[PDB]
Formats: sequence, C-alpha cells, structure tokens
Amino acid sequence: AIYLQIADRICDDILLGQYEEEGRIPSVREYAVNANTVMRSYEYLQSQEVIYNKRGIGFFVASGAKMLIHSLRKEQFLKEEVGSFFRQLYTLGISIKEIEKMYYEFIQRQN
Amino acid sequence: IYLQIADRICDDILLGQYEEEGRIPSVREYASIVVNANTVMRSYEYLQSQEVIYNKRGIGFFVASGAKMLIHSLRKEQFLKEEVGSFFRQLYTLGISIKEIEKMYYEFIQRQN
Repeated sequence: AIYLQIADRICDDILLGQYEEEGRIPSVREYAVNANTVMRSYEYLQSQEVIYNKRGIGFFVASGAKMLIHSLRKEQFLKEEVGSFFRQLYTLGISIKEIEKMYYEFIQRQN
Repeated sequence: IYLQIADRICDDILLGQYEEEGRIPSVREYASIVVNANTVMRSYEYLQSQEVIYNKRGIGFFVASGAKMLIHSLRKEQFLKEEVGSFFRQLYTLGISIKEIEKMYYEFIQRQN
C-alpha cells in the first residue's frame, strides 16, 4: 500500500549515507509526481522516529535512523513471511539442515 | 505483461533505438504511448535484476553496457528449453531424417540471400 509504498522509499537513501544521520532532507513541496499522499508518507516515518521536525526550519534524518530503520524491517519479515515459510518446509518435508546447507553455500554466489 | 514489454523494449534496444549506456524514458511516459502504468513496475525489476538494465538512483534507467547481446542469448537459450523439445519429438514420430529437415534450412537461407 502507498501510505507505505513510499515510507519505505526513503529510509533507504539514509542507509546509503546520501542523507546524513542528523543531516537534512527535502521539502515535500519539492518531493512533489505526487506530494499529496506524501503527507501520509512522512507521517509513517515520523511516527516511526525515522525523522524529526524543527519549528519553521525543515527536516532531518533522526540519528542512527540508519539503525532505527534496520530494526523496523526485521520484525516485519519474521512476522510477515517466516511464519508461512516455516509452515512450508513443514508441509514439504524439507529440513533446516538442508536449508542451512543451501544458505551457507548461497554466499559463494555474492562474492 | 510482466514480460511482453521486454520485447518491445528489447527490440527498441536491438534496433539500437536505445543505446547501451543510454537512457530509457520514464516508466511514467512509456505506458501512454502504449495504456497502463503500474504493471510497468513489474518489468524494470525483472530487467534490472536480470541485468539488461539498471536505475541510476534519482535519474532513471539506462541501457546496461553490453545489453544487445545477453538478450540475443536469452532469446537463443529460451529456444533451447521449451521451444526445441516441441520438435525433435516430431521429426522422430513422423519419420523425418535430420539431414531431411536440414536440406530445407539451406534453401531457406538462400532466399534471405
């Protein structure tokens, strides 16, 4: 959903040190091909402590929102997918000794 | 669809319509000229995680340097899994020699020529 299809399109350019932690970020009017729902985007991200507000000044990345943001998407994976995914190895007759085989060998690919 | 697009664009690409290290226009724009927009998201993922393309962050997508050729191949190797099997079976069933069908791939080539 785009309330959150955008709230996730921001926390990343922070993990990339493009937006410095406790360094600033963009006027919405300017992040305007849409700036309407954005108010519900920035919403998500404020109520998620990812960013903060100076009265009349503008907008920064909350420090260690690098680390504030890493943390959020973790429990929205072990809640989200794992629980079915656990329940699939189950139904399928696959084991963790066979899955931590293909995983430890799965790094070979990315190096 | 998820896919069809790849071809209109790839053929844009093999037509050199889009240069390698050169830009394809917005996922906003292209869907007008053709008329849906968000299923045009389900494509550039497939493409840029298939390496025929990439998105400079905050600029757009580009042709990947060496694009015109992986395609031909992935066009070539896709002939090799579900398009070719469809065939050897028959040249087997109906009683067709290999050098049988081969005869008429060389008259084929001659008309091109």
